[PDB]
Amino acid sequence: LCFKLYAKGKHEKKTWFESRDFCRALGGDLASINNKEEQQTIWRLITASGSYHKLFWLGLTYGSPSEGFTWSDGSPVSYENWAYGEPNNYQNVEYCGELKGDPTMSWNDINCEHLNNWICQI
Ligand SMILES: CO[C@H]1O[C@H](CO)[C@@H](O)[C@H](O)[C@H]1NC(C)=O
Ligand SMILES: [Ca+2]
Repeated sequence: LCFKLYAKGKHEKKTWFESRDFCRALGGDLASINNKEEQQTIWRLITASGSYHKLFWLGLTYGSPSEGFTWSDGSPVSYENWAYGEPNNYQNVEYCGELKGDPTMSWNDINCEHLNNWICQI
């Protein structure tokens, strides 16, 4: 699968659901990061674009209470790269996952209605 960053204007950021709909409209989905190689591919997209210091929606979304986090594309949640202390469901409203687009490439759970950049896979 091919990944593509979407870090548009400051008023072009999207909720998790709007970002998923955008990627699905292209025939793909929000990106799942399934291993270190896919993580490095995305990091290199960030360096190539110069889109540093940005947060991006990934396909991480909470399933049932039993399952916890899932990938929107159905991939197994095997590889994980949560930031230390995450996921923390801060204030009980954080059911989607974002990438901090810095060298750590770490994940954080946040409120799905937050406006973020996003990464598609196609
Ligand atoms: C203060 O909360 C923020 O930072 C913590 C980690 O310190 C994060 O866990 C938390 O998700 C994040 N919330 C938002 C809206 O970005
Ligand atoms: Ca969090």
